[PDB]
Amino acid sequence: VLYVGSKTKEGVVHGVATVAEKTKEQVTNVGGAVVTGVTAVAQKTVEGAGSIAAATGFVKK
Amino acid sequence: VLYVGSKTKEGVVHGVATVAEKTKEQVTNVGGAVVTGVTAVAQKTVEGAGSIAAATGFVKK
Amino acid sequence: VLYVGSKTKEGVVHGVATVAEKTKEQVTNVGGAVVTGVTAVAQKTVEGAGSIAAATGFVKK
Amino acid sequence: VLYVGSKTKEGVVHGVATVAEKTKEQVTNVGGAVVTGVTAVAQKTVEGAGSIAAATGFVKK
Amino acid sequence: VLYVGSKTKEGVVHGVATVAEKTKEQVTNVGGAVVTGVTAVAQKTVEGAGSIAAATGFVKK
Amino acid sequence: VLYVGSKTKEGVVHGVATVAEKTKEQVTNVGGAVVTGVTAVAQKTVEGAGSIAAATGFVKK
Repeated sequence: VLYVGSKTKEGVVHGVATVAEKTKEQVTNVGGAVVTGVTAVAQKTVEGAGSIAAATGFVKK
Repeated sequence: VLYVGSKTKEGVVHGVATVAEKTKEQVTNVGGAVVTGVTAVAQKTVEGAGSIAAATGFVKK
Repeated sequence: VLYVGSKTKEGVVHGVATVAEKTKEQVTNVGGAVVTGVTAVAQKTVEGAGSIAAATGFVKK
Repeated sequence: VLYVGSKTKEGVVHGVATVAEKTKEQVTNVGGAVVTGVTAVAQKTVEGAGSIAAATGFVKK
Repeated sequence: VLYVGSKTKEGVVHGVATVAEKTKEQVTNVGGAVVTGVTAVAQKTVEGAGSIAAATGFVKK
Repeated sequence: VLYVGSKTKEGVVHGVATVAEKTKEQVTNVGGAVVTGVTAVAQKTVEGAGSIAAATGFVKK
């Protein structure tokens, strides 16, 4: 069981950002969900057998 | 079981961003769902046998 | 079971962005759903046998 | 079971954007559904045997 | 079972965009459905045996 | 079972866009359905044996 309630005058929200200037070889990486707001809720569940996930940047051989 | 309620005068929201200037070889990577708003809710469930996910940037052999 | 309710005077929302100037070799990558709004809700469920997902940027041999 | 309700005077929304200037070799990639609005709802279910999905940018041999 | 209800005086919405100037070799890619409006709803289901989906940008041999 | 209902005075909506100026070799790609309006609803189901779907940009052999 989960309950959320709110009352608000003003909200300003910035979730994720990146800046790169003049650089070489740069990575921004986030391995899960991104959830953003004046009210925000997130949930995840994992079960099963051998269930698998991944994320990756640059590769050079 | 989940309940949400909210009341607001004003809201401003910016979810995900990236700036790259003059650079070489740049990656922004996000491995799950993106959810953005004045009110936001997200849910995920995983089960089963051998169930598999992935994401990747540049590759060079 | 899920319930959402809201009341608002004003809302302004920007979900996902990318800016690249004068650069070489750039990637923006997102491995799931994108959901955006003044009210926003997202759900996913995964089961089965051998069920598989993927995403990828540039590749060079 | 899902219930949503909302009341709003004014709303402004931008889902996904991309800008590239004077650049070489740029990729914007999203591996799932894109949903945008003043009110937004999204749902997905995956089952079966060997069910598969994918997405890809530039490829060079 | 899904229920949605909403009331609004004024609404403005922009779904997906891409801008490219003087650039060379650019790709905007989305692997699923695109849904946009003042009220937006989406649903997807996948089952069966060996069922497959895909998407791709430029390819060069 | 799905239910949607709404009342609105004014609404403005733009679904998908692209701008390319002085550029060379550019691709915009969407692997699913496109739905746009003041109210928007979408549904898809996939089953069977060996069922296949696809989409692709420029190819050079």
